[PDB]
Amino acid sequence: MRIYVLGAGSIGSLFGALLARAGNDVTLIGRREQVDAINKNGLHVFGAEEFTVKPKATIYAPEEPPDLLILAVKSYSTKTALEAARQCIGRNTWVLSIQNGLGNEELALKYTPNVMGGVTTNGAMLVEWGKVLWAGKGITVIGRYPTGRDDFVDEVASVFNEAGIDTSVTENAIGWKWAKAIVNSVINGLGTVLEVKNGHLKDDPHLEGISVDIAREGCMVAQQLGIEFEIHPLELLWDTIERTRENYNSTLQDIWRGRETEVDYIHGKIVEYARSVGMEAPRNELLWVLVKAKERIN
Amino acid sequence: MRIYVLGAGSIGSLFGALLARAGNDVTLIGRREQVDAINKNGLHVFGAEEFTVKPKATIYAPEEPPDLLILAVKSYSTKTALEAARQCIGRNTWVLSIQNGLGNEELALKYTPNVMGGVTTNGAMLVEWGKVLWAGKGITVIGRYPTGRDDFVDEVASVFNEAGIDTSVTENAIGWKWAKAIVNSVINGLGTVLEVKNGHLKDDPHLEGISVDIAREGCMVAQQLGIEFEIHPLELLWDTIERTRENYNSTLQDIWRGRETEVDYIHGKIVEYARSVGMEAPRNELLWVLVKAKERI
Ligand SMILES: NC(=O)c1ccc[n+]([C@@H]2O[C@H](COP(=O)([O-])OP(=O)(O)OC[C@H]3O[C@@H](n4cnc5c(N)ncnc54)[C@H](OP(=O)(O)O)[C@@H]3O)[C@@H](O)[C@H]2O)c1
Ligand SMILES: NC(=O)c1ccc[n+]([C@@H]2O[C@H](COP(=O)([O-])OP(=O)(O)OC[C@H]3O[C@@H](n4cnc5c(N)ncnc54)[C@H](OP(=O)(O)O)[C@@H]3O)[C@@H](O)[C@H]2O)c1
Repeated sequence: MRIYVLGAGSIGSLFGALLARAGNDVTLIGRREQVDAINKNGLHVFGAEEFTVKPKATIYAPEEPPDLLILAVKSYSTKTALEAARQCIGRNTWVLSIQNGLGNEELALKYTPNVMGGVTTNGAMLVEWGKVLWAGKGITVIGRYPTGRDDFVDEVASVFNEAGIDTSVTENAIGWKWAKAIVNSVINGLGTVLEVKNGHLKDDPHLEGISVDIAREGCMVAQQLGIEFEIHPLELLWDTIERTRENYNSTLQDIWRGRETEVDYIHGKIVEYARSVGMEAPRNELLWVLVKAKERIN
Repeated sequence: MRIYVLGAGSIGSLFGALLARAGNDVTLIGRREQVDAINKNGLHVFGAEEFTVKPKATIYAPEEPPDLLILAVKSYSTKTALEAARQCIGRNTWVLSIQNGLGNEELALKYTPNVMGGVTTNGAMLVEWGKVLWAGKGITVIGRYPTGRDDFVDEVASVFNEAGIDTSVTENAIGWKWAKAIVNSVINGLGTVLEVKNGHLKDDPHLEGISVDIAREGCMVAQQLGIEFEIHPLELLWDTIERTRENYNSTLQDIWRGRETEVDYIHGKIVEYARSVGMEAPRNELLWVLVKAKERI
């Protein structure tokens, strides 16, 4: 399958390399550092698995329409990225977002109805240009956005599974995006504010309870928007916490590296949609302000 | 006036020493290190003004009823303190609480109807046994709890004013306790969580806005309990913040020293009354949990 990965960062390089090993026509689109590093010494994956591939790398999305375009930039870069890559979106090109936060798929829908949403539990960290750490293996869930199904979605899931990417298909992708967003609101909120590992958030009974509170806030916001959940975000919350006990959340890491966070598209979007349906959602807003303010004092 | 000060800490030693200087019959009650320091070399005030007085000091409240008993312990000790000093509460003994948080005056009312609530903007810090730093001068507001007025309250205010304690009388003391409590919710919440100076909460526009949100949460909680405000708490909030820009809030200081905080009686009480009246205080609750989590870490 012809696959372009827009955003050759961590998870983009992971997915790109995994898809590259299987024999797929993979093109990575990213920074000039990443592109040069890959073009001269290849892309190296280490950790959960260790190998070296040589996918095509470039800073410009090729003017030749792929079968699949994977959005792998951070949420604050999506809209520009799409504009920078719209020349590659052909009539049958499907757009898959494996990003966190909300609104990415809706941004993708401005170019084509062929859009699918996705969430991955895989951990990836680009430690060096041309070098990515597969921190952990996890399940990936993709589906036609917002709901339903399509043969090509099944085919993408088949290519992924073949490629060693454990993938299942949902008919409620938007519910997964929102569930993941709520879990992320709790974890990337509290964990970042208190600067603790994820497991801590369940171990402290008060933190556990307030986690529950935040979660039901997000859930009520989602359900008033006519979004239901195949799997309730609390089960996904305690599961995710159980899988990442030894990990500091990605937002806290972003603050630590001096990087920009995605909370404008996590807590921010939840607050936005809440306001869009006449609600307010206090906890997500307070967490949003706190995290942004913490980021400001680098 | 005969005044026993229960809790010879910072503000207790400040008020106690000022009242002793004025010529009042003042007795300080606290931990012994303080008692021994005062009984052996006296009480030393430095900072805003500097002087030395030697009031009576003891660890147990004398069995002879004072005209006025001042609560200057931390909010988590009040109940206990009240039980340990209950023998001095006579028929004409008035109890004045200058503590932060809520419920102190209600705790005092279990011993006597002679209770007045008070809030002070004065800054005080016990740096050493027998020495207290007068960090800043501020107005003191007292009144018969919860509302109304009384001649002895006016008299206490007169004694305070003559003692160099800038003091005014209110007919809405509970409203003042709640205003100060809301302001403290905002400041000791945000300021402690982010580990920033008070002024910062206004320098960052976002922190300012969310401060407004928290403050009005507290205000709605206060409003369902039938409590109105003589002056709006938000005005008092920015007032306090500009007067204390270079200062880290008392809760953050406590956490830095590893001391216990009073947030159970600030955010905790607000949440408590909110749930008790069928409401929700999400911001105050979340801040409560965050701060309570931060002391352990
Ligand atoms: N990392 C993980 O393990 C993981 C796991 C699950 C989900 N996710 C989600 O996947 C998304 C990506 O995360 P990430 O960790 O991979 O961050 P990342 O390493 O920064 O990946 C984004 C890359 O895409 C680049 N980029 C942005 N706009 C571009 C454009 N028009 N053209 C080409 N490249 C562009 C970025 O460059 P610049 O930095 O210069 O903008 C960056 O190199 C996030 O939303 C994340 O929540 C990540
Ligand atoms: N510090 C200020 O500038 C200021 C200003 C306005 C309002 N306030 C409020 O006033 C209250 C206390 O302030 P603070 O700074 O003075 O605290 P503080 O320095 O800790 O003083 C409290 C003292 O009372 C002692 N104590 C507790 N129980 C006692 C008991 N039965 N008998 C005798 N002593 C007892 C405490 O001993 P232990 O520590 O061993 O328990 C402590 O020494 C708080 O509610 C505060 O919010 C303070």
